[PDB]
Amino acid sequence: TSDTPLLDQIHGPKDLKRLSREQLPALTEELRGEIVRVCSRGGLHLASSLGAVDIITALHYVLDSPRDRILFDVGHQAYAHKILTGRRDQMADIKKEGGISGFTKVSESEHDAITVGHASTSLANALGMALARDAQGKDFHVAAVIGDGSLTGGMALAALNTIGDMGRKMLIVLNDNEMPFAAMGVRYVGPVDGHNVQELVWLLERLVDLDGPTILHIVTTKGKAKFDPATGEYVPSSAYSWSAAFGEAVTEWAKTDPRTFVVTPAMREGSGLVEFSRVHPHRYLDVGIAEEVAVTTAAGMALQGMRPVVAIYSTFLQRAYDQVLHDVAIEHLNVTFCIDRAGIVGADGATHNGVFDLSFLRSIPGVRIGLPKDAAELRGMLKYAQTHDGPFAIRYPRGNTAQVPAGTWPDLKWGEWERLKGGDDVVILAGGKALDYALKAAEDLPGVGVVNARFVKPLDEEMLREVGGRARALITVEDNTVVGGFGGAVLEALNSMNLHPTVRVLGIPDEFQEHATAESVHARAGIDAPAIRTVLAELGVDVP
Amino acid sequence: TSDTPLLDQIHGPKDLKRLSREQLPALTEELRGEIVRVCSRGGLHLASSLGAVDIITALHYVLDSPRDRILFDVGHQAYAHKILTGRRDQMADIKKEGGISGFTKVSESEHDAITVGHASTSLANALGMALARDAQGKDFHVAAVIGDGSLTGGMALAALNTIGDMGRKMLIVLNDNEMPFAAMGVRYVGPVDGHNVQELVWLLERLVDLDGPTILHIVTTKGKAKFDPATGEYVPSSAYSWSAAFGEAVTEWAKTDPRTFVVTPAMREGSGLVEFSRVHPHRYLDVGIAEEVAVTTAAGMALQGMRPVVAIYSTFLQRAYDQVLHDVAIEHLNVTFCIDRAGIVGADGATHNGVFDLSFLRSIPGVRIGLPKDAAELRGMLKYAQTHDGPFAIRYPRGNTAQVPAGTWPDLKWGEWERLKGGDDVVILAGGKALDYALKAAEDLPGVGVVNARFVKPLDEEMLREVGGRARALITVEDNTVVGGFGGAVLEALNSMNLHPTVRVLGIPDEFQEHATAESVHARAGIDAPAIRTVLAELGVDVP
Ligand SMILES: CC(=O)c1sc(CCOP(=O)(O)OP(=O)(O)O)c(C)[n+]1Cc1cnc(C)nc1N
Ligand SMILES: CC(=O)c1sc(CCOP(=O)(O)OP(=O)(O)O)c(C)[n+]1Cc1cnc(C)nc1N
Ligand SMILES: [Mg+2]
Ligand SMILES: [Mg+2]
Ligand code: NA
Ligand code: NA
Repeated sequence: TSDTPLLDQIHGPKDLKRLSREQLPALTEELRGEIVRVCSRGGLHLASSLGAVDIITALHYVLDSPRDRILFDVGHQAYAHKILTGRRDQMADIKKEGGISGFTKVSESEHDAITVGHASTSLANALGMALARDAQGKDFHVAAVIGDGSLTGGMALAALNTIGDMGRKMLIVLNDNEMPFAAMGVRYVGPVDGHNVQELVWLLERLVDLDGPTILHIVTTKGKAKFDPATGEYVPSSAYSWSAAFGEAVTEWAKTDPRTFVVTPAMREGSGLVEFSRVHPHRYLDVGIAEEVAVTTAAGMALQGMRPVVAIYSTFLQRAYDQVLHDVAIEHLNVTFCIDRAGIVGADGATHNGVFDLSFLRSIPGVRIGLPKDAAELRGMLKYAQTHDGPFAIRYPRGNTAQVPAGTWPDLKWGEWERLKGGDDVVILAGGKALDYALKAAEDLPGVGVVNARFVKPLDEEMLREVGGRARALITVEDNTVVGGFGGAVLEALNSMNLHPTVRVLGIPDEFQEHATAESVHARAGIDAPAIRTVLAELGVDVP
Repeated sequence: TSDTPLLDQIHGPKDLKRLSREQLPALTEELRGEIVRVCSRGGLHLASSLGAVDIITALHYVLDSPRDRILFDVGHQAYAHKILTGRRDQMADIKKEGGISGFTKVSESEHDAITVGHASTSLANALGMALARDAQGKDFHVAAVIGDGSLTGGMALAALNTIGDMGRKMLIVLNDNEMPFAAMGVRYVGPVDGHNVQELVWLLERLVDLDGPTILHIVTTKGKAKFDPATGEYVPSSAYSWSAAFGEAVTEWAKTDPRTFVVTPAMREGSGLVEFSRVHPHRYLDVGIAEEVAVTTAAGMALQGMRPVVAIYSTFLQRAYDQVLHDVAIEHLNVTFCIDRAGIVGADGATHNGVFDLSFLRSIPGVRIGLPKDAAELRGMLKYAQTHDGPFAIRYPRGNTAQVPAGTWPDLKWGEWERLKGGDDVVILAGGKALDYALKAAEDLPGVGVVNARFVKPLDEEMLREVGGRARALITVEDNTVVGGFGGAVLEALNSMNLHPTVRVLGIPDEFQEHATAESVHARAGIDAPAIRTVLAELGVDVP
């Protein structure tokens, strides 16, 4: 009577092994149907997880998780893994607050061998587990599932070199859905049909106990209102994403400046560069999932007179920290960073929240940092960055902004804030996403000033000296960690001016933020409009 | 009458081309002699530069620098490059303050195509220059010299993938001195004799104008008081490097704790692990020049119950920022970081000064940060780190400390500072290298307290509340940038306690520090003993 008679009896991998191999194809058909029925919601990596159903079924049929360790790279392809490991009932609330993560998470289950979200980490983790295993006299199996895209990552390729050097027992499954390792010293098997679960089982049985590292190359298939040219995605009629504002802006700019060259690390759609790549094909570069290569290639362009734009998510820019510091900042090169997904991104959780860029970028000499309040101010920053010396970073959140007409290119002096609401008793300093909350919080409140602190590096020391000298209390708000971010920048400046007003630093706490909506995270962090109103009341302002 | 009749007439590459090819072997003999005579000083990469004399001679004989761009990876092997490009007279003062850099530097000469010091950047820079070249209608040559070691770096391997993808004109010389690229899509030539300058010229002439990227694989030879078991180097009889203190410490510790596993990214000697690798061969790992792999492999060990120790220089830890954040900190893993070369390192200049770790580590949740004042306190921190949950970082400078007897393992509570000199009027907060200056500065001065702020994360909030509440002024000193470091941490804590004393944040300015002794840099930065005395006088303390 049920659509999934086999899955209904499978509560874990030890129930899976009770089936016959001839029943595994029928199980893979149930798993694809289950993934579609429950995970056809918005913003779910449906195609990748569907493509990996057969390899995950065969791995759990052959190996003995949780004693055997199965590692997924990125982790977006492991919905069938979660379904087969006692989390079938939780798939309906995946990525929701209080539910299971969209990626594998060590805290979530003994079956999740690594916490992942960033790509290319599985191989180095697997090597560490294999080395620890041999240092403990144990012989459990270590297996890693890495896609063709993740394999291009630098830390995946380097780890391959070391894995072939140590010669320890481990299995690497290359999940290749885009339709050689002799110098590494690694056993190579394949390519084989990545959707033949019975054939996959046969192979894994006869590979998983061999000596030394092995790569099993499998081939799988990817996925077995108003239009937006930037992201190539249809959006609400009223919507206008920051990614789309950037895409339109840089597409316009490049029409008049042939020095502009846009580099992305395999995120053309997310960063909003679909239209750009078609209008300016001689000025668009995709370096794969290698943020390190994106920034240093841009530096090489800047050395030869170009004005490169690195489009990159805040969380991924973390991968290129040293390239920003060493390859860009030391010679003060003309690299512009347009940083999408700044701040809390929400449902993707701790591995993707970009709440650190105002901290690690700020400590790099010469790197200017700006936060636009709307699309016009984004274009002003982009125009300034593309026409002045040295590196500039422009960070904006995931979300929408007001659409601006073409040809809007204001002139702004970099480093100048702007007062948005009069008032000198309590003054709130906030830029970007935090500024939305601040204006909302102090909307009616007289004497509560609001300043668009749209530049984090440098600060507007003139306005901060004037405001800090006469304000009773200051409130800094940032979609960033409170440690070493915009709040710390204000305190460093005030102290060096020997100004000592009361200051309340509002931001993300020194704690990783689990998956949940950004509105929920900002409410619990204390930066949304009601929480700012609470701080205003603790400071003695009459709040309703 | 002169030892170098040929070199005496060579003031630049256009004079080199006037020679006959039969004179090039004699020139390479002059260049080796010149490098030995002038660069046989202390701490110079003599062997690497000697090994690359023939390839550098042939490249400059064939190419037309500065219009042609020759890129060196790391840059330690390019002494003959500097000699052939008008800097022969400056080799006597190389790495000295006011002299030329030990590596290539764009600011130094039009012949230095990239500023380097960290490894594996040449390939991505070369790709950017080649892309910029083609985007400008120009046809100059782009050539990169990368060693076998640098080629194992992740960003070198990933860049190789993209270089083979773009198919642009460029030459990569693999300088292989440690005695395959079909999937990349790159032309492969070699291996050839890397010391046959005439044969090298012949090849470069017939390769440098071909289409697409080419790899020229050459084979070269590496280098054509009391003993210290840690670094394997003889040192002054009274000396005792921090690297040697760490090596002895972890060698002792691992004898009693089999969970301890030491990972280094190809810096066994510098980190002081020569003896360790011989006493504990089943607990020592070398991952090549891949800091990214070192940290994530350690995370994989920590997931399997081990207590890994990542030994790594502060400047190189910058390469593993995201791996510390994403792979270690998110699940609060038991990874201990022993961070050598913390602070200003001196003669190696801007590419090596480790003055950022107290800033980028501090913004990562759960990462504890300690600064030992001597070897006993280092062992106390190492013992604490290896027996408590979560990640810990321990940073120490290049330099010497007092030698401690074996079996010294004090118990310290992590997060507790210690008052070293009484006094409550002005209190100086300083740890590690900065604490040496502070104790020196306030040695005789009564009422000037000195606190060993040996923990940056967390701060000793109890002592800081007491001291900040009653002190007239505070002075924070750190061998770190003043932006977001220990000074900012103190200000963030004081502000959240609503304590507003006068504070002077002393540290490295928000500017890269050129090559010079650490004593000179600290004097100009304002953290040495006389500069602290100057700050004490500006605060009203009677100073001699
Ligand atoms: C989920 C996410 O954020 C993904 S999934 C993905 C492509 C992976 O390709 P692969 O072949 O490995 O798998 P496939 O798409 O299923 O075929 C990227 C670039 N990203 C973004 C990204 C960017 N950069 C880094 C360091 N990590 C991630 N996860
Ligand atoms: C100079 C310096 O700091 C060197 S030279 C070197 C070995 C390079 O091997 P290669 O084969 O490329 O050249 P060779 O030794 O001459 O044979 C290392 C690891 N380091 C330290 C180091 C560590 N990590 C990084 C990112 N960069 C550097 N420069
Ligand atoms: Mg793929
Ligand atoms: Mg070498
Ligand atoms: Na610029
Ligand atoms: Na620990």
